[PDB]
Amino acid sequence: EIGTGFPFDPHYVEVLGERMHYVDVGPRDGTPVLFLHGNPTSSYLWRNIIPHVAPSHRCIAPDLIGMGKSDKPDLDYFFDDHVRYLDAFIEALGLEEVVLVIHDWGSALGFHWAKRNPERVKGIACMEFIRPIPTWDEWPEFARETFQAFRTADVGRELIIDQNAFIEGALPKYVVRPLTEVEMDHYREPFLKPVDREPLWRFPNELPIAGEPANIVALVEAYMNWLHQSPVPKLLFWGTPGVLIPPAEAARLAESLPNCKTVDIGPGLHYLQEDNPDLIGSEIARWLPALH
Ligand SMILES: [Cl-]
Ligand SMILES: [Cl-]
Ligand SMILES: [Cl-]
Ligand SMILES: [Cl-]
Ligand SMILES: [Mg+2]
Ligand SMILES: [Mg+2]
Repeated sequence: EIGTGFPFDPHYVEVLGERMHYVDVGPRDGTPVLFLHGNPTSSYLWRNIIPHVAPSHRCIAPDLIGMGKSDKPDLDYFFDDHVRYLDAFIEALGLEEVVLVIHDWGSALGFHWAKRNPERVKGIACMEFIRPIPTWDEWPEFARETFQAFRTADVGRELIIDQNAFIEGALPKYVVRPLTEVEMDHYREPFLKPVDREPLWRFPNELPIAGEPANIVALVEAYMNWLHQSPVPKLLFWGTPGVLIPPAEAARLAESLPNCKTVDIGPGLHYLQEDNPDLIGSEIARWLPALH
């Protein structure tokens, strides 16, 4: 069975007046591997991947502001909020060079950080990452009505805030295998209080779909252009049918992105880490020393 435990000691750092939680395991020095979750997850998402990497490399996995075990400031939780807190987290830990391992909004954060700090990114492993979705036509049908409703005034907050639809609905609907109740309870814990679900609602409203919001579309286009022109080593995991990165997109990217390896994980929708963590972890571990 895929592991349900979270056997990592909590670490905390004060960031912009707020405490942020992170995992910090493996060697205490050397290039760290920075794992960035997205919506509506936490460092828990990486629990079965980190043990493959920690034998060789320091592993750092923060909980984004307002998520996981991190503090809950009264923010609007726009992408720019997350940018500010993650930038300040990285500086608070004194990180210099990093390897990024990124997913969903963690990928938007990671790629955006890399474009702005290109000399400090030694490699990027990514999966089910955020790219511009030019039309609803390209958003897979099985999840389209949901995300459209998430992005609709009043309806979206009833679903995500009042009814916890991101946790109880979208999350398990984006894993091919069934999540267990222990796993669901780990994902539920930060969000037992409805008001605390603001990040979960703002995130889908930030997705670059059909040209809006235009500032996020621009930001994401900018880092995708950066990624097409960067020689940084890249490792792209993909599943079938996928969500953000369908198989045909993964194959196009394998050709268009420089120095890119693609790994097929088999069945997968969005949270690929919950369907095939062993292959993702073992392949990252095999790939890291090649960043040499
Ligand atoms: Cl596992
Ligand atoms: Cl546990
Ligand atoms: Cl609203
Ligand atoms: Cl398959
Ligand atoms: Mg404070
Ligand atoms: Mg809207």
